[PDB]
Amino acid sequence: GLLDGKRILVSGIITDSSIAFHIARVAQEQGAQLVLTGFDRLRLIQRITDRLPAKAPLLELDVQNEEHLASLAGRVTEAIGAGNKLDGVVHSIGFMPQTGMGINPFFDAPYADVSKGIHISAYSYASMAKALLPIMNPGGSIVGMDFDPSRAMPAYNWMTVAKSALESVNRFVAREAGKYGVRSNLVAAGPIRTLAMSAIVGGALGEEAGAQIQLLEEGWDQRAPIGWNMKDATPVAKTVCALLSDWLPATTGDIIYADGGAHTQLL
Amino acid sequence: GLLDGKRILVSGIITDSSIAFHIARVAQEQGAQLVLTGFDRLRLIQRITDRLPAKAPLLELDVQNEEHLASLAGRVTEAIGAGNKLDGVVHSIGFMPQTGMGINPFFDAPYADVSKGIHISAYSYASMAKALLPIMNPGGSIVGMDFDPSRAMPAYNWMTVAKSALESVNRFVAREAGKYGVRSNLVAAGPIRTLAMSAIVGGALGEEAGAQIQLLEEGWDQRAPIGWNMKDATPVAKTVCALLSDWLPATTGDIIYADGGAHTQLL
Amino acid sequence: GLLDGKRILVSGIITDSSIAFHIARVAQEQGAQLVLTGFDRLRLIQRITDRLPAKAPLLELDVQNEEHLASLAGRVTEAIGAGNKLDGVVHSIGFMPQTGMGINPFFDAPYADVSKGIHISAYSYASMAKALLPIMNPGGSIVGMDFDPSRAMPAYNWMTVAKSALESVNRFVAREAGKYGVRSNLVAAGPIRTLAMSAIVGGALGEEAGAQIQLLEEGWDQRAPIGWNMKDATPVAKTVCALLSDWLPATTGDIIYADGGAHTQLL
Amino acid sequence: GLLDGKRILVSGIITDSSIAFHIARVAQEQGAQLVLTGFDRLRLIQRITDRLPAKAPLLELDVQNEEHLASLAGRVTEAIGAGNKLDGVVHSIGFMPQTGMGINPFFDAPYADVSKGIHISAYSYASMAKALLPIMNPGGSIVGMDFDPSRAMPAYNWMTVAKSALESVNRFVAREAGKYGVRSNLVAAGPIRTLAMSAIVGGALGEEAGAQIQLLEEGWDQRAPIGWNMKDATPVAKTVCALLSDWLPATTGDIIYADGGAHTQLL
Ligand SMILES: NC(=O)c1ccc[n+]([C@@H]2O[C@H](COP(=O)([O-])OP(=O)(O)OC[C@H]3O[C@@H](n4cnc5c(N)ncnc54)[C@H](O)[C@@H]3O)[C@@H](O)[C@H]2O)c1
Ligand SMILES: NC(=O)c1ccc[n+]([C@@H]2O[C@H](COP(=O)([O-])OP(=O)(O)OC[C@H]3O[C@@H](n4cnc5c(N)ncnc54)[C@H](O)[C@@H]3O)[C@@H](O)[C@H]2O)c1
Ligand SMILES: NC(=O)c1ccc[n+]([C@@H]2O[C@H](COP(=O)([O-])OP(=O)(O)OC[C@H]3O[C@@H](n4cnc5c(N)ncnc54)[C@H](O)[C@@H]3O)[C@@H](O)[C@H]2O)c1
Ligand SMILES: NC(=O)c1ccc[n+]([C@@H]2O[C@H](COP(=O)([O-])OP(=O)(O)OC[C@H]3O[C@@H](n4cnc5c(N)ncnc54)[C@H](O)[C@@H]3O)[C@@H](O)[C@H]2O)c1
Ligand SMILES: CCCCCCc1ccc(Oc2ccccc2C#N)c(O)c1
Ligand SMILES: CCCCCCc1ccc(Oc2ccccc2C#N)c(O)c1
Ligand SMILES: CCCCCCc1ccc(Oc2ccccc2C#N)c(O)c1
Ligand SMILES: CCCCCCc1ccc(Oc2ccccc2C#N)c(O)c1
Repeated sequence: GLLDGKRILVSGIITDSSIAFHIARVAQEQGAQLVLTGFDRLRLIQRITDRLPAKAPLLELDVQNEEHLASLAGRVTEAIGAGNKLDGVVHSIGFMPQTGMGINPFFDAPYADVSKGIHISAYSYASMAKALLPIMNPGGSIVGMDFDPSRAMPAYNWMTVAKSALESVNRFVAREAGKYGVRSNLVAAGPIRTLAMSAIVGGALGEEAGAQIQLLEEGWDQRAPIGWNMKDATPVAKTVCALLSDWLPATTGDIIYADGGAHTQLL
Repeated sequence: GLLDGKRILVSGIITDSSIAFHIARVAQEQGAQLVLTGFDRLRLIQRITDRLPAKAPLLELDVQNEEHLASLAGRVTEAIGAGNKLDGVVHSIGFMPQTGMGINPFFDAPYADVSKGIHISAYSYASMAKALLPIMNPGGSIVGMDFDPSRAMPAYNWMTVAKSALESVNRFVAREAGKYGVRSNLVAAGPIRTLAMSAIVGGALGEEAGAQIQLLEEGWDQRAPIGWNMKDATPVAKTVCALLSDWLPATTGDIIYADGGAHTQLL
Repeated sequence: GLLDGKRILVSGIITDSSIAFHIARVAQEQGAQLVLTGFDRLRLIQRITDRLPAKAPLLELDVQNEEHLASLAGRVTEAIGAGNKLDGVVHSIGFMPQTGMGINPFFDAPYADVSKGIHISAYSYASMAKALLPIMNPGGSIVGMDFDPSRAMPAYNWMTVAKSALESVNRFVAREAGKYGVRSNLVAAGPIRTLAMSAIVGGALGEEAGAQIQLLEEGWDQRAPIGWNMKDATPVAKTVCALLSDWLPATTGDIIYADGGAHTQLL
Repeated sequence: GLLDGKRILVSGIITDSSIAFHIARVAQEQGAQLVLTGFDRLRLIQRITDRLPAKAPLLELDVQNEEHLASLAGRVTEAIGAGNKLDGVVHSIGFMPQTGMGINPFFDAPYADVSKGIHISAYSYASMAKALLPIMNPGGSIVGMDFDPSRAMPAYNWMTVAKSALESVNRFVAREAGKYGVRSNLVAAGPIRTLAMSAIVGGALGEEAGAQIQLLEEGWDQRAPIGWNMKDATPVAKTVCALLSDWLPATTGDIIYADGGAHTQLL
């Protein structure tokens, strides 16, 4: 097993399409012992997490909630047992109010909405690192999920800004994590048919932004030298497990692109 | 005159060291007619703006204030006269609470503070574009001030994240501005001895972060193939005027580095 | 005049569509005194250079030719007069054998051909800097022409590799040039209908690479927030003159994108 | 074993410090069956390759030699047996004449020398891909070794240009490789004490370039959030094996930084 003997916390499962679900599945297949965290609808998440290869504790974590964050290391320790620490942490979380995305004009998003999006999508990467680094082993790994925001694009709007902020946060988390002998990296994935995406795609069913999204998806597979299948989160899940393993031990503050190589090609 | 006949709004003057003061000075020398905006201490700003080569209207603008933003185009029109529009807009504004910078630990900044910093330093670039694009001429230019956040560094901390967000915002502002035939770009300047910097440098007088800042300054001039003088904002002011002119007409969504070429050299 | 009183050498004129022709035209309109250099068909070039706003000396320069390079500073000095030096130098030169481009398979280009292309397109930027820096004034400017090679693309093939090398050469030329108080930068232009392009486009009239090139052109104007007109070299010529002026005095080793902002947008 | 059952060709072994030696060692520990290639001093290389965990065929390959390249797939097939194909290929090869590096002035390198360096260090990545892709399995992986050339630096000089070219070549190799279901990536390593480096460091023992190299090494470990040990090629070897494995299946045309995260930090 790639992750045999490792204890890994995975946030972000909401459906069986969640990138986090597939990260969790592949990690368990590779021998990892998981602790899962979920937001809002815990009973629902439990039903999904029951479909994984193996049992795992499920803890509540709303990254907006300072009490949840303050108690997290303690609750995790209770789950994995005193004297044990985490080897990995996966941040697979994001949010942006509907005003900040889709067909909504970029200029019409109130800062209150943008700020909430940045809180959950970017700042919380630092929040989770702050909470969990004190219970991580040397050689450990923190991984977050990114969508390449180096260029602007239709529809993604303020989430692009939140991802740009996340990339910057990741470089600073790496400075802190290094003191614990821990790496911090992001995986920039290509588009995957998840609940999050269905909210975006669904919000523009018939408008120009919806058409633009479909064009972006077609262009992605065309540009990717090895192609890109939006229906398959496995290549992304494997990439996250690679960073969680001991096989990328000199990479930190960085971004690994699991996108079919699309970002390396203009056309 | 490089900017002969152009009407240009300049935000961000607070002292005679302000990058905005030097942008304003050089622009007037090149024939521009200015409208200035100021925050908080208007009487003080007036005293400084009296030391410019020419007279210019001074309007109050707190970019946190939705009423100030909603009335800005109207107030500007009153200043420059009905039937007239702006050819340029300079955003030279930034803020980050003390908890988000200096020697303060990266993990100890409350999101309330980070959010305020991002509001003023990044979101407000979009706010100003939204307010002013309806009164800009085709061929016009919006310019904001940046500090290269591509890599993490000591002390700059959450302001780095705010600049990463600003770069992303600028790429989206360019999409909107293009509909008006208007360009949007940032100037990434090297370090300049201003009031803002004095707040940072001063906040660490004797701590490791203070030493790190001095090291960064020495490294900057060393790396710059043409050198770098932190005591001189003129090269930066000229670069902004270049983007405000008609001489970079095919550049938008972009970043021009006025940093002595330091970002192009490793050592 | 933007370049009033400046003495500027411009290489690369071959037809009235040459980017160099338009750089030369705009520079003269802005008061520059030019020295032109030409390759191979000097009588032909003379006929074109006669259509510029003002007269200018024309010197032969084959950048492959070590004797031409060794005598260049001397020949230029003879042209502009003893005691006078250059304020600017424009490298607007490129070449790649047909085996290295178009529909030709990437793997089928012999190194002898690739090497010749890199010699003329990249190494010669250093050659010209070496020859001319000893006769340049402090505050001077060297500018070369680039086509963004950060990502691979159809048809451009080995020329992309040559441009990647040129970008690297430019960063090293900046180190040397800085000793003379001289800047070195590239302008990355979007596609322009020139003789060079006609050789590429023409070499694939009816093949997949030809179709791919047309798609790239359509995508360019779509992505550019201010649009892109391939029939108009003026915005590019103005950008080069901006770098030749005193208005970008803190930029060196760098690349300015005159591409309608296309490189800042994914779609 | 990470690479259990995979057949992998590894070029570039010359001493027990060679990055390729450590790639080969770690790959064998992970169950790979290797084919090694060597240049010039085959008896010497044999003596070193005898110190690996397991036996492996050693074939002669001078990447300058068109006959060696034309016969390589045939010779490899003879080594691994008819009906068998390669799963991996490692390019760990570089060369630059002494005129192109060290204390030698950048402008004094003859193109004949630069061209030879680019041939071996960059073009040959395409040469090896061309020769070996016809005998690679789908899901296969080609990996080359890089040193981040995004910025100029002392001493590395024309090798920096060769690496910039290599990065561009890699993006085009990925386009070709994708047709075979094969990935192509580079690993950008931090500095490692090898024979190659000893040639550079040794060539400046007492000159400014030698001092600059020592400063670069100290700065590297300082900037790396997890530190950097130039005496240890293992983290780099593991990173290459990660790309050779099935665990980064959606990454191609790309660069993975095994540098302690140094390239993500300014200071
Ligand atoms: N689906 C894609 O195409 C794609 C591509 C690149 C990157 N990503 C990123 O991958 C990650 C997961 O996205 P996904 O596509 O699997 O979507 P998803 O809908 O399956 O999962 C997103 C998760 O965010 C969690 N979340 C939202 N608010 C939270 C809060 N206040 N506290 C704690 N958790 C909260 C949700 O509960 C949910 O489980 C995100 O960072 C996303 O931006 C997705
Ligand atoms: N000084 C440097 O080294 C340096 C380097 C690169 C970029 N910058 C950027 O240049 C710009 C100007 O900085 P400066 O160095 O001239 O500092 P400065 O102190 O001289 O000016 C900063 C301005 O921000 C304005 N501001 C703060 N909050 C505001 C609000 N709520 N509404 C409207 N205005 C507000 C201030 O009133 C002030 O005039 C900033 O974006 C800064 O980050 C500075
Ligand atoms: N046309 C575009 O779309 C475009 C876009 C971006 C960058 N560029 C670059 O702009 C520059 C000029 O290209 P252009 O489009 O105006 O093409 P052009 O055909 O009008 O000019 C190219 C020049 O290269 C010169 N040249 C070729 N070999 C030479 C040698 N051995 N010695 C001296 N000069 C030599 C030619 O004589 C010619 O004048 C090149 O570097 C090119 O790659 C062109
Ligand atoms: N050592 C470092 O610090 C470092 C850092 C980043 C990247 N790299 C890269 O790693 C790779 C290997 O370098 P290394 O440090 O292990 O040095 P090395 O001296 O141990 O190996 C370099 C190899 O190049 C081979 N080579 C040279 N000319 C050849 C030719 N004509 N045909 C076939 N092979 C030839 C040599 O025989 C040798 O085995 C290179 O691409 C190098 O640039 C090294
Ligand atoms: C123009 C867009 C086309 C391709 C989109 C790929 C993509 C899909 C879903 C993503 O997830 C979120 C998106 C927005 C808000 C919250 C989340 C979360 N969690 C993501 O980040 C990127
Ligand atoms: C590690 C740092 C060393 C060099 C710093 C250069 C620099 C100085 C001042 C700057 O201005 C601000 C900084 C923080 C918060 C608000 C503003 C404002 N306005 C800036 O953005 C960058
Ligand atoms: C896929 C391509 C589509 C757009 C191309 C834009 C473009 C056109 C012409 C160019 O000039 C050359 C090209 C090749 C060889 C020599 C020269 C020269 N001189 C260039 O560099 C870039
Ligand atoms: C300023 C430099 C300090 C750090 C250097 C790291 C480094 C060391 C050795 C390298 O290998 C070569 C270098 C030159 C020519 C051939 C090869 C080969 N093979 C390399 O690419 C990079």
